[PDB]
Amino acid sequence: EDAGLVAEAEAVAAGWMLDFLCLSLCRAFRDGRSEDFRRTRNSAEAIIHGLSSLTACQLRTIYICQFLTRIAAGKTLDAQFENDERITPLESALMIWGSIEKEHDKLHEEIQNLIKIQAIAVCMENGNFKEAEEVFERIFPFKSKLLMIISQKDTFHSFFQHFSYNHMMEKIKSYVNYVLSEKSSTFLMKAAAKVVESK
Amino acid sequence: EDAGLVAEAEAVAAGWMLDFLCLSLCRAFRDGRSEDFRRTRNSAEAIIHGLSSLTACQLRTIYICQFLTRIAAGKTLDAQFENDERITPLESALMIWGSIEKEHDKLHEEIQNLIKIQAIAVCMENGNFKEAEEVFERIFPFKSKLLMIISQKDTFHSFFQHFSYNHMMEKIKSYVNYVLSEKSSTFLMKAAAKVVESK
Ligand SMILES: O=S1(=O)CCCN1Cc1cccc(F)c1
Ligand SMILES: O=S1(=O)CCCN1Cc1cccc(F)c1
Repeated sequence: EDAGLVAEAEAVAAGWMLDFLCLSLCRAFRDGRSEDFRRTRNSAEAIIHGLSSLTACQLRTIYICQFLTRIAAGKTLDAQFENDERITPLESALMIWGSIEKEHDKLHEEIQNLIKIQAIAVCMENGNFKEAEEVFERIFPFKSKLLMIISQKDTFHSFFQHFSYNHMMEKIKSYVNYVLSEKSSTFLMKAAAKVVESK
Repeated sequence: EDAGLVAEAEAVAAGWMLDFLCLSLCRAFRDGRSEDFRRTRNSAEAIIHGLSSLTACQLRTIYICQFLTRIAAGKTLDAQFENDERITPLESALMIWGSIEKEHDKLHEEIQNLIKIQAIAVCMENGNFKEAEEVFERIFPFKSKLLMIISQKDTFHSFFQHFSYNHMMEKIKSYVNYVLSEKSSTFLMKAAAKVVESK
């Protein structure tokens, strides 16, 4: 048995599992299946540990997984993340979004700006207004207006209703649909669908 | 898009990933690649969470993974396991070994008896003789002899040298070779090897 060739076959299969789990993560995020998203996320994270060298395409795939993971935890309150990252899940999603090797088109700016406002608004929704001000300081006349809204706990201001959570999710979901179409034809899902269609 | 058929394709692919990760877990255990075993174990555990209904063959596969996992942690000292299971990894491997749907042949008895003695000997090797006596009580003139050996801290007694750790590992490795031959032809590894052979 050639250990080198076995390790190569295992790397090929890890690459296939990564695409399959990204495809599944995208669908669960689109569908709102939280528990399924959490399980697929755990599987993708474990499979990714089995890879030590990634191609440009594989790096793009893992960063999309990390990005959707932070967006899904935007409203969740976990100190462990605040202990290590020292920022909020949505601020962490913003850092990933701005460094993915992808086109900075109109949809990229829309998603970026919605995450920027929602990183502040989710803290206000949770009643943590000191945190909302800290998030504002780390990200940013516009600044004066936005700071007055936070100071006045004006959570339901028309600005927040235009730059809403639902609007952020809809725009991110539209981007996820493009990822889903690109990967819908990857090896593992395509072979899995052919078995189900044969039955 | 039919959600039911997509979920079925995902179940088919989870089944393939399970066989692939079992195959990889078996090879890492056989080869002594500890870090690779730990990563494959984490991947198999995550993939298994994505399955809610398992066939008789799939249950056999997950129990082989659990069995090898306990054997690998036989000498490791972790209270969390002792907190939940309240037993030692090797006693836990013994419970799994005796309930896998498999033939109770000569090799099954050999492995069982080697695990039984090694669950005691690994505690003596770690200097925990009170624990070795507690393990002995939970598992078991033979008992009087074995208890005298533990009481006298006679770790290197000829009985322990015949029922050694190395002998336990060699017998378990021979069983793992049979598992490896049965699964060496599963879909994911077979398709992965064909890609590497083509290059
Ligand atoms: O980025 S992380 O903080 C590293 C620990 C898991 N986090 C999210 C994640 C989800 C899915 C795949 C992945 F590589 C990473
Ligand atoms: O049996 S456990 O205590 C459940 C938590 C993980 N443990 C070992 C394991 C390894 C690999 C696959 C599996 F299903 C289980």
